[PDB]
Amino acid sequence: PQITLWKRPLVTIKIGGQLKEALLDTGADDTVIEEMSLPGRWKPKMIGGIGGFIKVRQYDQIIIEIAGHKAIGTVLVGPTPVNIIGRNLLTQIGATLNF
Amino acid sequence: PQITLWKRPLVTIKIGGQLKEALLDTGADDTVIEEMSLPGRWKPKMIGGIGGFIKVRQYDQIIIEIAGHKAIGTVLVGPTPVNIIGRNLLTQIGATLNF
Ligand SMILES: CC(C)CN(C[C@@H](O)[C@H](Cc1ccccc1)NC(=O)O[C@H]1CCOC1)S(=O)(=O)c1ccc(N)cc1
Ligand SMILES: [Cl-]
Ligand SMILES: [Cl-]
Ligand SMILES: [Cl-]
Ligand code: NA
Repeated sequence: PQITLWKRPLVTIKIGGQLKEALLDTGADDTVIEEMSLPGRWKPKMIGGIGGFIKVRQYDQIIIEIAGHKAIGTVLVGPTPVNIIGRNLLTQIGATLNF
Repeated sequence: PQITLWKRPLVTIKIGGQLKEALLDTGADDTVIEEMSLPGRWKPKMIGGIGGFIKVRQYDQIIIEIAGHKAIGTVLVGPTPVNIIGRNLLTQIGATLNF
């Protein structure tokens, strides 16, 4: 679709067999989701921005369906205020910002 | 333009006669720029980011150019990792997400 920016660009995602609402975020390097279980290995990471940093778990090679479009990549998991689809997965669904 | 997301969507902005680099950030409700001098009165605002809520200064009706596109709107000033062009100004310039 073409999504305007009058309101937050929220979509439904499917991750880890769960449905979640998430923000399509061109300002986020990497996808970060609220606490949930994911399979496989992980390693700790710190990410930061407005308000400072949080500690997350980095899981690689995770499949997320994003508004009906499947994509695989790294998913960070931790105490994010909002679920965020970042550039690492936006690229895979062919998302662009147009003006 | 059509901006892909393989790298950060950084553009040049012009504010206060000066060129600066800024990030086109669909996950940011608001535009926030690093400390600088802007004209007029300001009002307080709280904004939330990944690490928590912070206080910033809100300036209204500020002239700003974004990638050559003229805008006039609200600019926040405060402790910010990067200059952020958020949805208030992305909407002005006609930016949409597309996939
Ligand atoms: C600040 C940018 C440069 C980076 N962030 C993305 C931003 O879109 C961020 C997303 C968000 C929205 C609402 C609550 C919390 C976070 N919005 C944001 O702070 O909105 C403020 C600034 C003005 O308007 C309000 S991030 O969340 O720190 C981040 C960092 C690393 C990763 N991998 C993922 C996310
Ligand atoms: Cl990735
Ligand atoms: Cl591409
Ligand atoms: Cl505005
Ligand atoms: Na993995």
